[PDB]
Amino acid sequence: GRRLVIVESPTKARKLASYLGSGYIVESSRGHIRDLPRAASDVPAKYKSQPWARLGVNVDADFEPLYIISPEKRSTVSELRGLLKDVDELYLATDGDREGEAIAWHLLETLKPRIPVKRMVFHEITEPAIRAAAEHPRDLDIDLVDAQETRRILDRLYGYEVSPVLWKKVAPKLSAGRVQSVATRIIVARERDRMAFRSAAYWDILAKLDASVSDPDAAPPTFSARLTAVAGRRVATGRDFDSLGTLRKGDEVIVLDEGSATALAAGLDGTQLTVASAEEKPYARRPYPPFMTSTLQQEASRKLRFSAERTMSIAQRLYENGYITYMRTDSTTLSESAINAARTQARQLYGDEYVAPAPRQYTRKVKNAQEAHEAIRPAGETFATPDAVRRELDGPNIDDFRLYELIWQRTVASQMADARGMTLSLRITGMSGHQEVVFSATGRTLTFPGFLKAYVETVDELVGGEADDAERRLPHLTPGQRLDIVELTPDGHATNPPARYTEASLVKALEELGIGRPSTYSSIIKTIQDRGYVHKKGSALVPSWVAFAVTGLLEQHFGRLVDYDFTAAMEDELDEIAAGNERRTNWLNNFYFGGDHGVPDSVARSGGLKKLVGINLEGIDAREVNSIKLFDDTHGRPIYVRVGKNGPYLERLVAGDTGEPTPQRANLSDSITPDELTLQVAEELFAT
Repeated sequence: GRRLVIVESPTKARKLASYLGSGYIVESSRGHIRDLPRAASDVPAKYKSQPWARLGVNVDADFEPLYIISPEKRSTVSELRGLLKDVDELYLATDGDREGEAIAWHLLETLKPRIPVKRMVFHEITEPAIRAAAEHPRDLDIDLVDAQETRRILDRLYGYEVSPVLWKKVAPKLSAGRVQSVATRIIVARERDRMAFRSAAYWDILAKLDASVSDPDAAPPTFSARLTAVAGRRVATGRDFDSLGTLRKGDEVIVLDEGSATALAAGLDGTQLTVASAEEKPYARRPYPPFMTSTLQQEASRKLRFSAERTMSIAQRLYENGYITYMRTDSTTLSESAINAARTQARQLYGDEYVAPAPRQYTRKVKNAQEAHEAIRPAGETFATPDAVRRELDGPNIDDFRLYELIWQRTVASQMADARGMTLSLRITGMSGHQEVVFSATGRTLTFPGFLKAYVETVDELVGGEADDAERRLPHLTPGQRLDIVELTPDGHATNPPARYTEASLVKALEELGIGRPSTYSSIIKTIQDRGYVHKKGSALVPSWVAFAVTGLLEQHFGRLVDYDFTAAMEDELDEIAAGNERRTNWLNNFYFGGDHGVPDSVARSGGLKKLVGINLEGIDAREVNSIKLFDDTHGRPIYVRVGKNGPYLERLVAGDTGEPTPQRANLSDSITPDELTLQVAEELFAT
C-alpha cells in the first residue's frame, strides 16, 4: 500500500508529506536530474563514437538530444530507483509549467517505472489542494515537454555557434546568451541615448499667491502657480526640447532666460493677479489588478528594494511553505474562493463602504492555461492573516513576511472600491507692463481613497513622478477674483537625460517587448550582472564597457540575433509549440538550417543560424570591436575606450617626439559610468 511522490525540493517534500500522510513516501530530486553533456567526460562510452556527442544534439537526425545524468545527481537517481522497488504507485508532483513537466518526463525516462504513474498538478500547497491533485491526476503534457526541450536545444545550438565569435572578436571566457544579450542591448541603448543627450535651459516664474483678502475663507489661503503664457505665446517647458536640446517642430513658444524672466517679474511686482478660470473635474481610479510575476517583481523592487532574484527566492519559499499560490504566472485571475476572502478581509479591515459594489474579476488571457491558473495571492480558502504570518516568519525570515504582506495587501485592495476625487485647474492672469501673462496651477483632491487605503503603487526611483494618492490642495476660486502676489521667483531649469533602468523598469520593458517570460525575468536580470555586462549604481543598471563591445559586435554583424521583434517572435513560437500548434522538430529545423517559416527577414527566413553566423569573420577587426567611440577632443582627435585584457582604458592618437601615430593612454574602472566620462573628464585623466 506504499506510494512514492517525487518533488523538486526538500522543503516541498516535507510540506507535501505533512498533507498526504500515511502510505505516501515523499522524496526530493534536487530539480533536474539529466541535462546535455557539459564536458567530454559526461559522454558515455556508447556515444563516444558519435562526433556530435559532446555538443549533445544530433542536428542531422531531427535534433535528437543526448541526455545524461549529471555526476552531482547520480546519487539522487540511485536512491530514487532504490525506493521505486518498494512502492505500488509513483506520483510525480513537480510544478505544473513546462519546466516542471520536463522534470517529470525526465524522471519517467530515467526511472523507467513498471507501476502505475499519476501526475499531480497544483498551484498552491494546502491540504485540500494537495489532496485534490492526488485524486485527480493530469496526463503528462508532451507539448509542454517539447517546448522546454526546444528551448534547451536552441540555447545549446546558440552557444555553440555564437560563443566562438565572442572568443575571437571580444574576449575569451565570454559566454553567449541570446535573450541576455537583448536585455543587455536595452541597457546599452539607454546609455548611448544618455551620452548623446544635450541639455537645454529654460526659465519661467514661480509665484506664491494669497486669496485671503478677496475670500477670507479660502482653503488654503495661499498657493503656488507657474507662468504659462506671455502675450499669447506659450512658455517653453522641458517637453518642448528634443534630445539635442533644440525646440521640437510643433506649435510656437517662447524660451525665456534669466534676464527675460526677471524682467517679467519686476514688471509684475506691484500688481494683483486675477482668477480667469477655475475648473473642477471629478476622476475615478480603478484598483490595481492582483499580482502576476512581472508586477510583483516590479513592486517588490520599487517598494521593498528587493532585486528580482531576491523576490523570486523569497516567493519560492512562501510558495513551498504553503503561504502563497504559484509565483510564476502571467494570470491576474482570482478564484471565487479568493475573491470572497479578499472582499471579506477588506470589509473587516476598512468598512462596508470600502468594498467594491459587485465582486471584481481580473480575467486577462494567459499564454498557456496548463502552466498558469491564478494570480499570485495568499494560499488557502481563508488567507493566513498578516499577524499570524509575521509571528511564524519572524527574525531570519523577515523578508518573507514583508513579501507576504505586500501580496496580501495587493489582493485585498484589488477587491476594494474606486478612488474618487476632483482635479483642479487654474488660469491666473496679470500684467507685466506691456504684456499680458498667464499663470497656471493644477490640483488634485482625494475625496474618497478607496483601495488606496490598502495599497498604493510606488513610483520608480529614477523616473520620478506622483503617487496615486498624492493631493494638491487648492482654494475654491471664482472668475474675476483678485489675488495677491506674495512672492515672485524667476525659476531656471534644464532638460534631463532619459532615466536609466532600475530592475523594476527593466522587467517592465522586457514584458512590454514580449521578450521576458514569468519564468525568465529574474534569471535574465541576474545573469547580465553576474557575467559582468551590467552593474548597479544605486538602484540604476549601468552597462560595463565590455557590454558595449559585445552589443556593438552583435548589432554590426549579426543584427537579427539581437533585434527586439525577432526575439519576441521566437518567444511566441516556443509558446506555440507548448500549445501544440507548432512542432519541435520543424521549428528547430527552420531555425538552425533555414526554412520558409517565420516572421519575414528572421534568422529562419535568412538561411538559418548556421549559415548566418558562419560568414567570413576575418573581415571583422577585433581591434575595432573593442573600441568604443566617445568623442573628439578640442583638436579634432578621436578619443575611444579600449576594452583590453587588463580591462578598460582610454586611448587617443597624438603627436609624439617624432610625430604621429602615437597612442596616449589612461586607465579606467567602474567608478566612471559611460555618460559621466565626458571630454572634460577624459582630458583630466590623460594628464594626471
